[PDB]
Amino acid sequence: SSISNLSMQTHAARMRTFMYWPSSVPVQPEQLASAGFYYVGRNDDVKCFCCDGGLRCWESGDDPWVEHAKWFPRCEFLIRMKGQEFVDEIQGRY
Ligand SMILES: CC[C@H](NC)C(=O)N[C@H](C(=O)N1C[C@H]2CCCN2C[C@H]1C(=O)N[C@@H]1CCOc2ccccc21)C1CCCCC1
Ligand SMILES: [Zn+2]
Repeated sequence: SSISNLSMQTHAARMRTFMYWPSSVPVQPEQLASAGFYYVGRNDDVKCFCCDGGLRCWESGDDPWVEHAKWFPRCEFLIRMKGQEFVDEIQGRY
């Protein structure tokens, strides 16, 4: 109900969106899909199925989980998978 994109709540559905993911991008679909993200079909742009947070310009060593907590800390999917303690840790850096 509060989920932004219901058709993207499964990991499998999120993985299917990466068919046209440019292989030049250093961050892999598995890492993104695990962290709630699916590809929206432009550039390297992804969104979270739950909170609708959008991220782009992925560089090597970027951790989608950490980016999720940094920019979109009140996402329910993030809080339930990784825990509020994790979200507080990341927020405590920046
Ligand atoms: C994702 C990790 C990446 N590491 C270099 C990163 O930090 N990306 C930033 C990023 O993705 N951001 C930045 C933060 C600052 C305030 C909120 N922003 C969220 C995110 C972003 O720019 N998202 C855009 C906003 C417009 O809507 C969409 C839609 C889909 C995908 C991305 C976005 C930003 C970096 C500078 C160049 C543009 C991208
Ligand atoms: Zn989210």
